[PDB]
Amino acid sequence: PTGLPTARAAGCPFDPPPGLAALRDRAPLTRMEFPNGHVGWLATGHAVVRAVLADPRFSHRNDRRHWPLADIGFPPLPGDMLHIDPPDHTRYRKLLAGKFTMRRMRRLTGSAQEIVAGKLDAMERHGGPLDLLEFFARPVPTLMVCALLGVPLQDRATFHPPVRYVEMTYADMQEYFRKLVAAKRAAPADDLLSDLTTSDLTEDELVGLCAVMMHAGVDSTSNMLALGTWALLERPDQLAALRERPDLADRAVEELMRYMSVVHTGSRAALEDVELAGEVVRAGESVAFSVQAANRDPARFADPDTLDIRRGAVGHLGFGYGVHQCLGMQLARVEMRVAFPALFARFPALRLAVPAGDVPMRDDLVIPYGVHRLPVTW
Ligand SMILES: COC(=O)[C@@H]1[C@H](O)[C@H](C)[C@H](O)[C@H](C)/C=C\C=C(/C)C(=O)Nc2c(C)c(OC(C)=O)c3c(c(OC)c(C)c(O)c3c2O)C(=O)/C(C)=C/[C@@](C)(O)[C@H](O)[C@@H](C)[C@H]1O
Ligand code: HEM
Repeated sequence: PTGLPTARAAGCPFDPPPGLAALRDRAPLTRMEFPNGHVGWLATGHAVVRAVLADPRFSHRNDRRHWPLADIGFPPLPGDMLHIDPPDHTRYRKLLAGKFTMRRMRRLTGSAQEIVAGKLDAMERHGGPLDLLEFFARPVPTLMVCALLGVPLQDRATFHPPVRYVEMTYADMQEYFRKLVAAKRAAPADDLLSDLTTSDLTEDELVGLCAVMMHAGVDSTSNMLALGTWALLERPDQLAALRERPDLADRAVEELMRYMSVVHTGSRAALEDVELAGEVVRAGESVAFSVQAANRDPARFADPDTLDIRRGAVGHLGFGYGVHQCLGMQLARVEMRVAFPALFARFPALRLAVPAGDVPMRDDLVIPYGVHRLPVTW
């Protein structure tokens, strides 16, 4: 009977739309009308959302679900494993999961802390004020995906706007990665893309997969680095605790993932009738889910609307859940674990260069949430 609330509070940009807590505490699963007229369901409770994401009877195909954020299509792009179901998804997942484990991703930790070091150096020499996104938040995960895939160092400039060129199309990236894949076959190296030439993926799938990680691996990470930096500098008591015991960095990253929930909303479709939250999801119904409302669910988190890096543990749904749970989540953890304490160790008095109310937020219906830039100075 109700639509999806998407409007934030004007001076509370880190927090979910207020209308979600009213629908959730009324009912963690409720009826929802989608932008195209589909009468479906909205899941806001943490337990209900988690059951939605883990059940094998739910589909993420774009020809099965309805998009809850706006009215709209597309073809399942080559290398898009997120909007396909098992066993098609499973083939990607087994091929890739053992390559993204936390063991193999810590083994890029030094590369991460040198990428961060290089950009922290460029920030200082340029001087403040500057845009953190252009200078740090976007470069750092861009070069991490490059270092993960074995992009040649002389080639990385083409992939992000000059720290101070026209943004490559999704077709440009493919034509480049075709060229790069062919070079990896004749000369493999110690990187993910070299290993994957000997796999079952066609040229189309693997090339498409590379172009997806260049966007999927950057956008949400960059906005986490931006929003989390913005949140940490407002809370110098949090910074002092991270400064004192720096091993709180791991807890601090998780709590920021839970607080921000940049991938704020999604939906799945019922492949079959599924009983969920005491009530039956008809087959063919879409169940939209709010990650951000589930990460502020007081059923799961005490004082959930409070940012506190001391408690930050796992259980949040910021990386998703189930079979589609973020493949790059251990890589992203290594980046933020290195980047957040490194920023403030180098710039302890880092702070916004404009009033917080002047920070340009991304549109309510965009995925992921975040900022278009973040002027900072020190
Ligand atoms: C072109 O879409 C956009 O411009 C997005 C934007 O929100 C606009 C305003 C709008 O919503 C969109 C047009 C409308 C309907 C979208 C529908 C039905 C859909 O299927 N959604 C998507 C699509 C198409 C995705 O992309 C792939 C290839 O699967 C991804 C995705 C993710 O990373 C693993 C997600 C965590 C994720 O959740 C989604 C997602 O939900 C990616 O792999 C990449 C590469 C994502 C991205 C960096 O490119 C941006 O996040 C990107 C998705 C967004 O900027
Ligand atoms: C803070 C950083 C990140 C966040 C918040 C994030 C968020 C997410 C979320 C929520 C999903 C699941 C969406 C759903 O279930 O509908 C997802 C899936 C995915 N992410 Fe990310 N992500 C991050 C970093 C990365 C990185 C760095 C990479 C690449 C190296 C990556 C690649 C992927 C892939 C491939 C999937 C699909 C996995 C599958 O379908 O099995 N992500 N991400």
